[PDB]
Amino acid sequence: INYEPTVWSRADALKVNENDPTTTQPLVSADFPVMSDTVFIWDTMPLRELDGTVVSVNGWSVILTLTADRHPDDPQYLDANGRYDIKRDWEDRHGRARMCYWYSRTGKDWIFGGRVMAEGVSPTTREWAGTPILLNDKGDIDLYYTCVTPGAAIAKVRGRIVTSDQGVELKDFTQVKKLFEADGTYYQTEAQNSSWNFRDPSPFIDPNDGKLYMVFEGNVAGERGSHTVGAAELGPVPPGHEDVGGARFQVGCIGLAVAKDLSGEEWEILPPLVTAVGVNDQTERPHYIFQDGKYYLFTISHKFTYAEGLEGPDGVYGFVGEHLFGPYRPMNASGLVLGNPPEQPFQTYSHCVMPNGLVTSFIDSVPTDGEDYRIGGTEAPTVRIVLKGDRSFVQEEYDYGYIPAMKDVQLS
Amino acid sequence: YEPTVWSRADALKVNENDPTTTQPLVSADFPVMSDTVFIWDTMPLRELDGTVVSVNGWSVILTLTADRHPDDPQYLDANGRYDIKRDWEDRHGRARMCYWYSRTGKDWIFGGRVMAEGVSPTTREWAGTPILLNDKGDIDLYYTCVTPGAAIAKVRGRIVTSDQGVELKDFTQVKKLFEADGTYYQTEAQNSSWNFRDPSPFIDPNDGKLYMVFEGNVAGERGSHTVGAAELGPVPPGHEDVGGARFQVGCIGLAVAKDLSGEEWEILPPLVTAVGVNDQTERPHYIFQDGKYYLFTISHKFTYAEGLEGPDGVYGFVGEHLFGPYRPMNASGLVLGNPPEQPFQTYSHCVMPNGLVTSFIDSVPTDGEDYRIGGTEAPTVRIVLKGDRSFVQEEYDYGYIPAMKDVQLS
Repeated sequence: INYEPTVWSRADALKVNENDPTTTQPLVSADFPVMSDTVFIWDTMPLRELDGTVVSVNGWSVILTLTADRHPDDPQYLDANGRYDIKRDWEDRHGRARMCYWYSRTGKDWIFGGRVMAEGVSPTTREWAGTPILLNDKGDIDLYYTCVTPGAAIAKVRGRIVTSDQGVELKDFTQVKKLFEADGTYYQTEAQNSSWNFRDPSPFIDPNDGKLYMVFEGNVAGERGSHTVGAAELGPVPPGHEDVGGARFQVGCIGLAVAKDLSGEEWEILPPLVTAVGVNDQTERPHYIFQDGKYYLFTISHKFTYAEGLEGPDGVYGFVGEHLFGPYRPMNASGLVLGNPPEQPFQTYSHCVMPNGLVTSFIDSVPTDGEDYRIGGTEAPTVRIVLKGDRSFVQEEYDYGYIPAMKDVQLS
Repeated sequence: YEPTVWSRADALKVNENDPTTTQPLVSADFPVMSDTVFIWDTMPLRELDGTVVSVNGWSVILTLTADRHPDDPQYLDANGRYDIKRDWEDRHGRARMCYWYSRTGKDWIFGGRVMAEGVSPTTREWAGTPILLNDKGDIDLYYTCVTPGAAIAKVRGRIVTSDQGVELKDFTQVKKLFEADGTYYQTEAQNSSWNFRDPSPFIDPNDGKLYMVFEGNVAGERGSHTVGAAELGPVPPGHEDVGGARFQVGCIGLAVAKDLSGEEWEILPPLVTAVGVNDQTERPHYIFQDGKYYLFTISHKFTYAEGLEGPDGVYGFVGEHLFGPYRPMNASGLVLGNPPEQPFQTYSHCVMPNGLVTSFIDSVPTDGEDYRIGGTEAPTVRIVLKGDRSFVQEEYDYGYIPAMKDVQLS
């Protein structure tokens, strides 16, 4: 299987408008509530089927979160005056990340369910994001996730959900199987770049050929600093935008893999679907909506992972087309689907666009009086978007962490 | 077929600050082509497939033209001050078609009036398209006769050339082809500011029939139109109020000819409508490229409805079928906008199939809070089209309109 990737060019990124009211996330309130005073949560992963549908089980909604403890009373984060450095505690989350689950009858007011896997089950101490798939009405679940440090592998672990009128348990996630890692020909490896990105599996059944595929975040293969920013990467920039500076250091891509069969036990990597060399280093958490005969491929990125000479917000970006292997076109012409507002540029991250149009994200940093800011580590308000052809439009907002079921599955 | 709606929600995506869709700045010291006439809307000689053509090596353009009056007491105050801005605003009622020619596609030589005074049924001769019909030099000039009423019309004539230049001759009998009907397009009785003008004929690349697009307004008594869900589109919270938007009712119209002679026309329903968005979708014209129909139209900042903001310049809609549906170029519709620091520098853009875009100079700011009037050609600029998007490229000299193909007369 061979196909050329869709290039997200610099010329495309010069169309990004951070001030478009149709593509701006609503402002998060400075007095947002926090789901936990003992843990931070961030990347949130709704339970779903391989076709994309977000599901409850026996009337319980279930989400997985990356989770790290809070350390307010810990001397290493306390200065001479006993002030707590929450910002540093929050920045330290990534090395402590573990998968936990939460549940609710209502799609909000989440009840903590605890760790998915016992400590030591994961091959790496870090357990980074992926997708929990409900496989059947017996309650079997495949959790696809990323094992990081040493190395980075996309992995899966099988377990089960059981419920009662009192709540949910996830059990028996006891054997992790690594599936694949970066190869060095299509996707950049650790030996080529110790800051390589390789993570966030999103598995699905393709609506057209019915095979099991996954997309994931990668980087375009090649030694750090070797990539070329040539015509394709620059695109048809206007006069005075020819200089790229050190843009060749930014090399994000959305990757694709295909399973040998529908069990998803053996995978083969395919070439990059969408590349952003010279544009942005991080095309994170890629995921699809299948709607109106089109593939809508969304990906999250940061203002500060852009190449020199470009400006855009943290938030959701997207590419659309009629065929799984492309070519794709940038949503809203620039690629930007939902950007943080410029007055609160880091208020939310790790958005997940669900097929009902609702978009969930977590709160990162919200400005407060005195040119300060508060840390979130909790769910943001959900907001709905509508897709129309190659364009999107932001609509109304919902409560914090609202993630309703699209379908309820009753267990056998 | 149902029209494509350009909605308010689409228009809220218009970005006046995008470097890929901004016209280059016009220099304060631009040259003027004539110190005796203003020119504005410029119409290159072309074939019915869109190709811009020279004839025996001569490029030819038509312009709307009006005299300048710098020594006329009606524009002069007691102190000798010349009200050029008023003279320029008064051009519309003095408009006549003239032609110009050049071996080089610039440094245009004045050819004079196309039609003798009195040939046109109306004194005003407003814009359209000159079509070179064959290698004998026959030409159909499609144009608009305005006041009283507004009719799309045509007049047949011919071009002859020599080593010394070009003549356009024998344009002596105008035939009116059609006017607004009142069910598809708005009429004078429904709105005395009705828009109905600017014919752009072409042979469709798919069915081989002769059609034309033109500027209209959606039919209905002034003030009666509804700005409902389709016109509003999926606006975000806080953008529900439309104020007086139902008074802005621009559309791009379509008509079809009985046969390839283009002597008898039937109107068809509007292709693209902008009720509640903008009153003026002017000079519609196509490029046929990459299996698509790119339909461009020019509009003004000051013809937008309340609650919307966009620049003077070129807008566009793209699709795969003549009858639609079409999608707005660059998501918002904007293709090339004037820069916000010189918002009225150019107008009446004509995108040619080689990507070059010609426009005229209107007003350019100068030293102080002052400005200069144009009435002369602006620098040509090239755009490139990529799917449903466009990107501005390099600029060329003032009024550069090179031929795509030369036709030797037999």
